[PDB]
Amino acid sequence: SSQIRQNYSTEVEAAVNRLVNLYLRASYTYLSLGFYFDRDDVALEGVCHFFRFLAFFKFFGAFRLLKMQNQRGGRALFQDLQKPSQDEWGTTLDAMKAAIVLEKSLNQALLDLHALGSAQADPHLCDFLESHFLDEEVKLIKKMGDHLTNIQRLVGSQAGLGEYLFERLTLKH
Amino acid sequence: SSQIRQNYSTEVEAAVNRLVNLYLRASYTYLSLGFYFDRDDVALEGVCHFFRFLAFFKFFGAFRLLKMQNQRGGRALFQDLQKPSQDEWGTTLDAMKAAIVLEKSLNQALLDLHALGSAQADPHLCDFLESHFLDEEVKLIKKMGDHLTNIQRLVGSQAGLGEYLFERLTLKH
Amino acid sequence: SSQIRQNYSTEVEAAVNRLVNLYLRASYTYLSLGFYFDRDDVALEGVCHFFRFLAFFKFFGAFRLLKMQNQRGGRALFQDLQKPSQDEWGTTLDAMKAAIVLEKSLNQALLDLHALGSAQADPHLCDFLESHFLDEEVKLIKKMGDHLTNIQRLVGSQAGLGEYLFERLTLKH
Amino acid sequence: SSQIRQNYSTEVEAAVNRLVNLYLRASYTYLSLGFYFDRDDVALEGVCHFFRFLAFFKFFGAFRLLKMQNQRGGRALFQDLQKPSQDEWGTTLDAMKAAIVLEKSLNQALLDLHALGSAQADPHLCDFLESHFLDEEVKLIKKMGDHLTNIQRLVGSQAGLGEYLFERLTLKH
Amino acid sequence: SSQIRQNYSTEVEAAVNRLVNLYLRASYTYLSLGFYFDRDDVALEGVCHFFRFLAFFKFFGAFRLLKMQNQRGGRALFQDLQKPSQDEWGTTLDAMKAAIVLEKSLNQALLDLHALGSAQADPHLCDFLESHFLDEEVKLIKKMGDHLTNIQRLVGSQAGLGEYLFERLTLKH
Amino acid sequence: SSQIRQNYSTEVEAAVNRLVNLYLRASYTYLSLGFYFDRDDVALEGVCHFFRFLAFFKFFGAFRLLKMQNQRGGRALFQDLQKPSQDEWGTTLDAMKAAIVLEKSLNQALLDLHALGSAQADPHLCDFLESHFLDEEVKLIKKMGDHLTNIQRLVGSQAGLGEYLFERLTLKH
Ligand SMILES: CCN(CC)c1ccc2nc3c4ccccc4c(=O)cc-3oc2c1
Ligand SMILES: CCN(CC)c1ccc2nc3c4ccccc4c(=O)cc-3oc2c1
Ligand SMILES: CCN(CC)c1ccc2nc3c4ccccc4c(=O)cc-3oc2c1
Ligand SMILES: [Cl-]
Ligand SMILES: [Cl-]
Ligand SMILES: [Cl-]
Ligand SMILES: [Cl-]
Ligand SMILES: [Cl-]
Ligand SMILES: [Cl-]
Repeated sequence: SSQIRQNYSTEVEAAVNRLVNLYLRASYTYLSLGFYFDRDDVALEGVCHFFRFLAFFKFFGAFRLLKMQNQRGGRALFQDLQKPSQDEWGTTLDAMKAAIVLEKSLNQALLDLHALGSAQADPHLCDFLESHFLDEEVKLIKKMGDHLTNIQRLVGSQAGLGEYLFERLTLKH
Repeated sequence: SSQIRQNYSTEVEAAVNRLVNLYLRASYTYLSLGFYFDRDDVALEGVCHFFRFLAFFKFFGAFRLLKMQNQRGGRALFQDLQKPSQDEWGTTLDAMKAAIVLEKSLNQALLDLHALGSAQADPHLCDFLESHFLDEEVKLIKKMGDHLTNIQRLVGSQAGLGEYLFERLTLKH
Repeated sequence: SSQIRQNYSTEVEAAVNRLVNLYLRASYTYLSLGFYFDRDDVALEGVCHFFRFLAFFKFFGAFRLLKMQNQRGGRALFQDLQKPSQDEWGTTLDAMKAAIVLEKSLNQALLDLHALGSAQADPHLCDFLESHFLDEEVKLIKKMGDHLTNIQRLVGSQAGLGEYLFERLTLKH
Repeated sequence: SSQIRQNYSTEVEAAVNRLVNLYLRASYTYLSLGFYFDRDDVALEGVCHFFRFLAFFKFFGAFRLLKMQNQRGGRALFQDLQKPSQDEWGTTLDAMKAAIVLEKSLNQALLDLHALGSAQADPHLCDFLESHFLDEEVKLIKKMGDHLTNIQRLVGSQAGLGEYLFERLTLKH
Repeated sequence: SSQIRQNYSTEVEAAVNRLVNLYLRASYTYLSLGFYFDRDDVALEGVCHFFRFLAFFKFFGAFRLLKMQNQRGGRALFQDLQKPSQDEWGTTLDAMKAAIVLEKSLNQALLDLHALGSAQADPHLCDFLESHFLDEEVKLIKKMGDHLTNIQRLVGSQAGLGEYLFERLTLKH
Repeated sequence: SSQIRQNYSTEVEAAVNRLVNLYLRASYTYLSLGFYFDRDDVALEGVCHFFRFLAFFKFFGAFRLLKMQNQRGGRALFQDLQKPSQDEWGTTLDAMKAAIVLEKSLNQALLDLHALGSAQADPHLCDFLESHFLDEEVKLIKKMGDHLTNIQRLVGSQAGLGEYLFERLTLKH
């Protein structure tokens, strides 16, 4: 089979491939989010930049997973990448809500894979997730929650004003 | 006639002179826009600076056209320059709407001249427009559209507040 | 419809979206190629790096296309991204042959889009492709052809030796 | 009326607008002079540069006038800008003669406006002209007179030689 | 046939080879011009340097054409290079007239090749000429026209004096 | 005749012109060699660079000869330049064999011209060849012989491998 593979279950190997798919889909979703906010009829540069950065971060999560798959002697297998769930993403609030839903799903997939690794007595896998993914994910979700709260505080009765101010004064542009 | 002129039609020569007129008129329109926003009873420095910069950019478009006319062996001919269409330019929104109308007209004149050059098998003319004008124009129109959207989002029911905030937080001052 | 869109046909808009799909698929194909050559049982670092670089270049081609779609006032629409055509890519020769087939297909799609733009009298589109895509593509295809020739010269009767030497002495590692 | 305007007559306000028109026309005349000397069949780079510089200086005179109009609480009003008096400008001598005629007319307009300001007991206006215009104008006219004398000395019986030498050895290129 | 060639007609391939011949002949003509002006009985260093520089520029035009021929998968084919049309080149005026005739012929060959590329729907070829040749050629022809005018102005009745002065005060030495 | 010419025979003058022709032909031969090795179906960059460098060196030999012809008061006369002897140059071995044949012919022409100068008691000519040509030529021929030997050692029974290795490990790329 493999000359390096050791303590690396078929179940973990397949789950890692699934997780790569999920990260690449997330990157794709963020690519779509970023270009939507770049539209001339949306035009929220800070929001564009926030999601563009996340497209790159999620790609690099996939890349790290694939590197690890090879380091362990598993075989990368790629599947079709589903398009994002929407073509238009509504307001900054709508978009940030969709982003936290996405991130919570990615987090649950990380937790599930960690639990599989623990069941399989695969400490390298468990350490890998802990060291490179689980805290990054908690930090990201906390940032999105912070943003959601600030966006919600700004809606009030002048929604356009609040959306502009959030983009200008919170997000980097 | 001319010792350098080669593959440069009378039709293109005249159209280039017309286009110089249009760019100089545009520069004049932007000069008027800039000084209107500098009025003590208007007083939107960022808006002033935005249109002042465009007066200079449109002059330099004219200048480049005239340089090219001479490089090709055509003869610059100047006409009367019509004053701008308004003496007072209303709100930032009104002004940005008038600017995008102006830019779309300049863009259509560029496209028309490109089509004439293509019909006349004048690739130097076509390349010149492509390289120095067509993308600059698309970029400018996209920026104005972005601005229009942000200004429109800010009107809401507190128009003065939105006009101040746009000037302060989007435009450079 | 759109406040900026001008001289930008629905046919071009759709074709640009199709081309984005093709570039993202190409990026995905190169991602798979790169990780295959990173396998412990393949282990050709220079080949890995060559295809990894191309995954990034093709993503950035897609990104530029999407930026232009927005600059013109079109609407990015994303579709499902087909997985790559193979899970395992054979020898360096096999892989470089598959890469040139891919690149020739991307080149033909560029040429087709250029021809559509010309038919539609869309010089901005034509210039955009000429300036950012057509020469990059010719340069890439020429490099791949050079590589193919060198790989073919090295097969002889000691194929493993030739594959090692090409990776070590031509490709960057 | 105006919240800042003080000691600023309607007569001065209108005269300042007229003077802006005259400076912009002068800039236009110099633009035409500059491009005439850039013709391949004229080809006197130093002369081109001399008049090009004056086109920019006269624009900036207009700009300063418009800035002052706003500082005083007057209202900029723009009129049609007459094309220059000639399409072709003859020899360097002809051109320098036309330039000094133009400058003397601008100087007389400055003097007239100064006299109006003095009659109206408008010392800010009087100081403004004295500080930014009257000496600049005297210096420019003296330079042109110097040039005229040197050009006239060079005509003799070898006019082409003299025109070349003046361009090469006096004017900056 | 070729593993890289795509959208590159036999007609364009042959025309590119012809154009290489024309550029190399032009380089040869300029080599002869340069050494004629270096003769002890001609001795016009600035003129020598002007034509020497053009010999190098025309060689590099040929070189770029040959590089492109290979990038496209065509085959460079070289023919005999005709000697220049004269052994002695007369006055600076005669020489500059012969140079502009040469350049106009090269320009017409560029335009002809561009038209062939357009007819063949070869945008890479069209872009290549536009980007590297057509404007360089217009700029060169305009410079030569400028020079011709200055040389003609200097003939007058003291031709030797004018030829010396042009060499000393216009051309770089 | 000439105001500087002294001790410079018609026989030497003509022979120098012949030698210029031979150097320019050699430059042309090397230009063809260089672009052949740049072909996508040849693709030996080090070989390309070796012959390209020689095209430039042989041009500069011609240039020095023409400079000397003028320094002595002779008259440069150019003839038609024959195309190179082949359109395709075979293997690196074939090409290096053709290069040493060419160089030996150029060397014999140098020796013949030296012998003519000696017979004519023209020490300046003799010194010129000795100082700028004869040792450069011996050094070049020795380098080519070294290369030939190394290429021959590498043929063995795996000719493609040897051709690759020579290009990669001996020639500069
Ligand atoms: C599989 C197809 N997909 C998902 C849409 C890819 C493929 C490659 C990508 N490569 C990058 C990338 C590469 C280098 C530097 C920065 C970035 C980046 O910010 C985002 C990326 O996103 C990608 C998505
Ligand atoms: C009103 C139409 N007209 C008169 C023909 C203008 C408008 C704008 C101009 N802007 C410049 C300018 C702007 C920035 C930097 C340098 C220059 C310059 O050297 C000359 C100018 O000349 C102008 C004439
Ligand atoms: C007479 C037509 N032929 C022979 C094919 C020429 C003419 C001019 C050339 N000029 C150069 C040259 C010029 C400047 C810097 C580098 C180079 C060079 O590497 C090779 C050259 O090769 C030439 C051949
Ligand atoms: Cl499938
Ligand atoms: Cl009129
Ligand atoms: Cl779907
Ligand atoms: Cl009117
Ligand atoms: Cl022949
Ligand atoms: Cl002949």
